Amino acid sequence: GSSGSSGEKPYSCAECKETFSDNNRLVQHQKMHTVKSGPSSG
Ligand SMILES: [Zn+2]
Repeated sequence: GSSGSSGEKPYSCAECKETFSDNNRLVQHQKMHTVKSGPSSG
């Protein structure tokens, strides 16, 4: 019962290797990679 490397999705990321059952999630995740507002959290 987790969210990662579990199941096959039509939306995959060739950058971080993340899956997204829904495009919407991927779309927002794509841009999330290029952020120029605030620094990481750590
Ligand atoms: Zn990604």
